[PDB]
Amino acid sequence: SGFRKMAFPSGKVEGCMVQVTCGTTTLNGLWLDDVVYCPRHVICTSEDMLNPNYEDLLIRKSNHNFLVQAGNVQLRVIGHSMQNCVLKLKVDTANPKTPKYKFVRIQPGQTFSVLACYNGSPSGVYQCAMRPNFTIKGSFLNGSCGSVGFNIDYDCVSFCYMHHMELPTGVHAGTDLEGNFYGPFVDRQTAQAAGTDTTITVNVLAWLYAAVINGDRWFLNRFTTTLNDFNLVAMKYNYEPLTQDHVDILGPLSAQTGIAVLDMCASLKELLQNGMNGRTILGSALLEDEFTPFDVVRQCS
Amino acid sequence: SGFRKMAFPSGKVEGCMVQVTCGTTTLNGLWLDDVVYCPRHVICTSEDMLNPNYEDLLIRKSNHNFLVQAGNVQLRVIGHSMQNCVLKLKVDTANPKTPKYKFVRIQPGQTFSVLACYNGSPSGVYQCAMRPNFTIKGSFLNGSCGSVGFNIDYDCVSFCYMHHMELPTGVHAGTDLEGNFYGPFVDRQTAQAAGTDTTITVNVLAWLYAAVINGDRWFLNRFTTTLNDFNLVAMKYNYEPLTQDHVDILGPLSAQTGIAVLDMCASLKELLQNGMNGRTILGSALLEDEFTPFDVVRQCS
Ligand SMILES: O=C(N[C@@H]1CN(C(=O)c2cccn3cncc23)CC[C@H]1c1ccccc1)c1ccc[nH]1
Ligand SMILES: O=C(N[C@@H]1CN(C(=O)c2cccn3cncc23)CC[C@H]1c1ccccc1)c1ccc[nH]1
Repeated sequence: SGFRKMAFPSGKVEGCMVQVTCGTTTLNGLWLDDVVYCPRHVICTSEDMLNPNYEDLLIRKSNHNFLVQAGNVQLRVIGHSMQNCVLKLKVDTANPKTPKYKFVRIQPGQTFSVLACYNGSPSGVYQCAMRPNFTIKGSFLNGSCGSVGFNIDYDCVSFCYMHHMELPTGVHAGTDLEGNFYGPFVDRQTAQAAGTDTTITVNVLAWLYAAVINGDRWFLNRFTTTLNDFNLVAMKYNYEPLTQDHVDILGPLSAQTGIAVLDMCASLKELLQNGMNGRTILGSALLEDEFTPFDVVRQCS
Repeated sequence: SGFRKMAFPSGKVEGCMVQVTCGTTTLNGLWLDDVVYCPRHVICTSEDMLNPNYEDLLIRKSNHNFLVQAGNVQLRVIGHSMQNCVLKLKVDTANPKTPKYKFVRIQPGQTFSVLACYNGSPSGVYQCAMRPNFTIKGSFLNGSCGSVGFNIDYDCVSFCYMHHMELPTGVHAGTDLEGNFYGPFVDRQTAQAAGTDTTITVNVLAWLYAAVINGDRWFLNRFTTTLNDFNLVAMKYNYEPLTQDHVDILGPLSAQTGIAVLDMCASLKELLQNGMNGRTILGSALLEDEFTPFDVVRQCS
């Protein structure tokens, strides 16, 4: 028993982290096989940053402008290329610690582990979610660009996030590992801001199932709701719409606990309308939305 | 910016986890050099468990009763010994992945990362604290005994916890790596329960400093308190006494933010007496006590 915010074991990703240096600018890169992947803004000066043309900036670089350090070993760059917002540096040595891996672009609502890194060196691991507004609420300082987010599927690391920037509200924006931003953001200094976020309803429902599995049952009731009447309440409280696909995904947890999805929806409706009244669920005094249905199943059973 | 519950990168500990089997009983062990460390209750049957004499139970075992598996490789046990509540199995192979390491027995209030394991295989990583009552609020299922808790100091892993049991309330009890329980607990099935816990005051104050560093400042006030008058309030709300040593430890954070420790104590006093009034701090609607002063410094700067 017990329920914690739990990251994946980070070892397999630790063995891929490198430092990439271009000039005075230094950040982290991901070394898989003979390629190192990093944010393309490593090639920029402060003057460039207002509106860079990256195609011009990279045209003016040679392989010898890129210093890659793996540990204490300097890796020699033998080719360079840009794919979207990521730079790919080909190196002369394949990483002997390369795990089995995939690159995946995730949907909003999906969770992942972040290995926060500075100068090629892992500092900490944490879980977060891709928010509906395509930011993440991470924990990142100066120097952390190029840190990655991942899930593990047995022995396969599925990389899903590379960190690029911090927005004015203190949340974070970045790309998939093929260099496409999540959201409307661009890799320049401009006026960009996060849009209005929503709560991830299917995840709240999953975590209420986690709570039941762990013995918190106070919020349950004898009532049910229709999906439409639930969705009407959800809209009012700035929650995402619940779909039949979500209802179907919550199937396993419904079966384990004995509580129908739309019966759990009536609990959530009551919690939204009334509050908790000073009580807690799983240690929380607010409704938590960064555990997926899969995360609950993973951890609880 | 941002502030998350953050574990240490777990790689160095992942390379030490093994499965230990004794009969039908299987659990996790920690392989460092040529020794594997695990909970001594691996030698018990269900019948024994009411009140085992472990000295008799181990006297009846040979080396060949212990199967250690590292990955797919079976490691051959060449000696066995008991130290307190841990079994030490000497194996014929030194672990080539052994990190630099220490064993440390921590004080209540200190935090650590847990690598939760099943059958020798890491499943997830999370942070927790040693509570004042000498339990931890972990996340552990059947099969997780022998999972360890640790801190990292540069490249040195300081192991501080080995998991042994779950108490009736769903919290967890275990030992240091020399096999001494934290708390009054014993490794048998008996009527034992967690005592009344308290909130770790110095850690709450650290996290309020984290909040200020990250821009949440709403809870601050123009007031101050004496240490004695603060301690009087702390007692009433079931908080641990704040010492001058704690005040001194909070020095760095006081200096960075400009807020005196006893001025921050007046904020906490006001929060205890009045509540948050529907506001949040760092995403939380309750006061968080599982970040130490060191953890804040680590993460924020
Ligand atoms: O995020 C911005 N700038 C970053 C700042 N930075 C950091 O490593 C960093 C600093 C401070 C907190 N952090 C948290 N994560 C990373 C950082 C170096 C890269 C730079 C950048 C360059 C080209 C394109 C995109 C971002 C920025 C500017 C205006 C709004 N945002
Ligand atoms: O924790 C108890 N028994 C454990 C149960 N167990 C597990 O791996 C485990 C099961 C279920 C949830 N978990 C969470 N962490 C581990 C587990 C095998 C070892 C056993 C044990 C044997 C000798 C001495 C101490 C504990 C127990 C009994 C009465 C109160 N507590």
